[PDB]
Amino acid sequence: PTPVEEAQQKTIEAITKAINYMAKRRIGALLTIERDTGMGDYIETGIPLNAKVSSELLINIFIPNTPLHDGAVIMKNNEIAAAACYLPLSESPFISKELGTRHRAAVGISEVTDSLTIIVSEETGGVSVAKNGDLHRELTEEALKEMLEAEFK
Amino acid sequence: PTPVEEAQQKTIEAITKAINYMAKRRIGALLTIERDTGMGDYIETGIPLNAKVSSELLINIFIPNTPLHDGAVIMKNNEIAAAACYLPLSESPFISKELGTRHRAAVGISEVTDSLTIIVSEETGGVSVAKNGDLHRELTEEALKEMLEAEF
Ligand SMILES: O=C1CCc2ccccc2N1
Ligand SMILES: O=C1CCc2ccccc2N1
Ligand SMILES: [Mg+2]
Repeated sequence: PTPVEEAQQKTIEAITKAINYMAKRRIGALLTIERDTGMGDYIETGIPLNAKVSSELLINIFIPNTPLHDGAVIMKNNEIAAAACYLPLSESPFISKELGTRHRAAVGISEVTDSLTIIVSEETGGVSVAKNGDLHRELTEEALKEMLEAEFK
Repeated sequence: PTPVEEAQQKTIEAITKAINYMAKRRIGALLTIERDTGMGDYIETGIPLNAKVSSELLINIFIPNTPLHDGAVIMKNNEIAAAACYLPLSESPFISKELGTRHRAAVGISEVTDSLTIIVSEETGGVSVAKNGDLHRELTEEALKEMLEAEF
């Protein structure tokens, strides 16, 4: 592997480890990975971090009833750009009706960007991904990893 | 004021807001501010963040029973360099016997650096500072802010 490839895999591993912990504890989480469409306008609504990715920091951000847990983490250029960011709520009538604003925010940003958003449900610990206006629900660890690898390829 | 001075004031405001929040809730915390003696050896023992300072991130770091809460946060200027860092434990006999490892780690790093370390006690909520081998306990909000402003 090359340095860039090793860094991308390290980030994927850090994300999957954090998602796994939050799924087990049913910690709600919203993590958007910026791609070609710039999301500076949304990054600026949150608390600036520009931090190195780690599973530890991702977990610490989303602990319930803490300053940073409300809103989205947005990643950009292999860093955590900001936390507690606003994302637009989808008005799509085709999202499962049992899901709340976290999933609607993920779908909403995916309607106006090429980003990939990961959601952990606080009700079930289920893991889903929003891209292109669609929500892919009930993902296994292997399925999330495949989506992250496809996105970065 | 220069941009450097304004940035320093924002970082002091972030630190004091976080310390005040944690003291009221008995959230133990250990926060070392690097000065002219470089702390790279200790930064490298923790989880790298290299993050912009905010009161929110400082609070989130120290929440009990989380990955980042055990060990020291080390700050470099206006960044949180790393969390969950090792610091050496002082053997000074002038550390109150009831105090635990966070206070002994703070005095310990203060004996081999010119850093300023802030400690929040999870037992009492008391705020203390270690500097040059001495621990100063039970600081008021005003006293802590004045110490930080004097440190910059
Ligand atoms: O209030 C709280 C604090 C801690 C926590 C951890 C994991 C899931 C839910 C909670 N709720
Ligand atoms: O992406 C992921 C992360 C790990 C995980 C654990 C348990 C159920 C589903 C998942 N999916
Ligand atoms: Mg006194």
